[PDB]
Amino acid sequence: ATLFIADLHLQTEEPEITAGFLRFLQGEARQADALYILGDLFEAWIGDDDPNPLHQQIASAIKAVVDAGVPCYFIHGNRDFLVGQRFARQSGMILLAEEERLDLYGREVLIMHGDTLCTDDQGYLAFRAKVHTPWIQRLFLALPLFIRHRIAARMEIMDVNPQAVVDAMERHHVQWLIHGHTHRPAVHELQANGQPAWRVVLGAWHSEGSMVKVTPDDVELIHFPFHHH
Amino acid sequence: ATLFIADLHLQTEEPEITAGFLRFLQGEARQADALYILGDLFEAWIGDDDPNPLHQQIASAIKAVVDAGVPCYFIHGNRDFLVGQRFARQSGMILLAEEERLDLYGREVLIMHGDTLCTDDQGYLAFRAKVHTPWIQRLFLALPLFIRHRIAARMEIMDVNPQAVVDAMERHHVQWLIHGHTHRPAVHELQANGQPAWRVVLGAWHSEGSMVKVTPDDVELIHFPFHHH
Ligand SMILES: Cc1cc(C#N)nc(N2CCN(S(=O)(=O)c3ccc(NC(=O)c4cc(CN5CC(CN)C5)ccc4N(C)S(C)(=O)=O)cc3)CC2)n1
Ligand SMILES: Cc1cc(C#N)nc(N2CCN(S(=O)(=O)c3ccc(NC(=O)c4cc(CN5CC(CN)C5)ccc4N(C)S(C)(=O)=O)cc3)CC2)n1
Ligand SMILES: [Mn+2]
Ligand SMILES: [Mn+2]
Ligand SMILES: [Mn+2]
Ligand SMILES: [Mn+2]
Repeated sequence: ATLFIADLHLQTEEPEITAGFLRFLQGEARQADALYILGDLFEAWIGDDDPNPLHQQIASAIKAVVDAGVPCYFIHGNRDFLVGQRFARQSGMILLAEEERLDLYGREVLIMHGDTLCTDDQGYLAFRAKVHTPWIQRLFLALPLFIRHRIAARMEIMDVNPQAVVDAMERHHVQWLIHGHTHRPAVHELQANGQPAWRVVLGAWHSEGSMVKVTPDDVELIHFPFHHH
Repeated sequence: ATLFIADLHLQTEEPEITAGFLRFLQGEARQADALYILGDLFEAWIGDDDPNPLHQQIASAIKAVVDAGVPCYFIHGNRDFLVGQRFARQSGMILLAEEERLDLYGREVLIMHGDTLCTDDQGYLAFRAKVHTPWIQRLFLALPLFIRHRIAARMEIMDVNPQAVVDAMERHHVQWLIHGHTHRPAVHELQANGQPAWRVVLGAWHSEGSMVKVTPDDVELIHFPFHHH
């Protein structure tokens, strides 16, 4: 049971989601082989030096799971691309690249956030290009926190381009893609590498949580309500 | 692990779905405590005397699960309201009423197909009234098969009315509703009986299968692709 979650959008204004996530980490995650968070863990991020107490509660909760012997990994989303090595160290999470090919019990699965598949939004992709330029990140991060805050203040999700999906799955020569970003949880069948292929999409956390569970024989998208209190 | 499925729409034209369902019965269902099929098992039904070979393949498959010690139950959908005691006997399924209150490990859950919640479609509800009138059923069933076939030949699903949902859950004084019909798989939070309540909606089988799994502590909506061949 390797688990994948994404699009939690954690924030001070939404304690119910935080509580749901902690319940998950304390419970489900402990039994897993591993946990991958495929981005948008946080609703926003202006750097690891944010003293926001939510960041340390979450880091602790995740580190307790790493310490229990369950490795956690993180791929950045569009919201939390500035999560850095200091958060990694406090949470014990390992930071991965924007695309990764896993070998899950012999099954080869491409994981990403999914925003890069959304090639029909020039708007977003121009933005992403800039905020992913390292010197623009280093610049922003060197501003005083209170100014980073002011900047962020001012600041419908386009769905994936079908071709971009195929291309990605072909580049990795894979039959399996898990991603988030779009907040449209679903299982999709398609063709890639001349064969049947599946794109499994995670949901955002608000009413419910969602995960993907990958076992030797099965791949399941699971929704769960926040009922267990 | 009590399981709920619905909206399979089984038919000769869709062998892939049949194969997916058989895989499920041979696999997942065997480990369950029980299986509830909440309607639209079949795309159509003109009476238990249909010699359609698909009907006997399915009856056998389900009966093998009943025989393995896993009780199967059926609530009619809008498509297969004419499933009768002869199919029940051949499949070993027990036929339930349009609404049922289960006690699942101390948790009280209302199950139905869901069509009765769709009170905004007069069209459909007028139709349903008539085709559920026993003498209109007895009439239709007494016509020669070939004429039933001719009749069926000529023959967007409206979503649930939010109030009808509340009313149903209030009538049964329940915090949990599982249903199908709408083909919009999801978990929904609402208020009923002055408290948090959840409506869990199953999906139709085409790309994927879906189930709801109810355990002592958890209620999960699960999508799964047809990958395991
Ligand atoms: C390195 C650096 C520099 C500067 C500066 N200087 N600022 C930062 N921020 C750090 C991150 N924070 S943040 O966490 O608060 C954040 C804020 C907004 C987004 N925006 C998008 O991701 C985004 C954006 C668009 C397109 N932009 C064009 C149009 C603007 N006119 C819209 C469309 C959709 C979106 N997403 C789908 S969406 C709908 O989820 O937001 C992302 C992160 C803000 C400051 N970083
Ligand atoms: C007892 C008896 C008598 C007679 C007669 N004599 N016929 C039968 N049939 C047995 C069942 N078969 S069936 O299995 O082939 C079947 C066919 C159609 C439906 N129709 C609906 O369920 C239905 C219908 C509408 C509304 N009707 C009004 C409008 C018609 N002008 C549309 C809207 C939506 C629908 N559903 C959501 S939908 C979109 O899924 O179909 C159901 C079962 C047909 C014969 N039974
Ligand atoms: Mn998101
Ligand atoms: Mn995103
Ligand atoms: Mn249906
Ligand atoms: Mn139906």
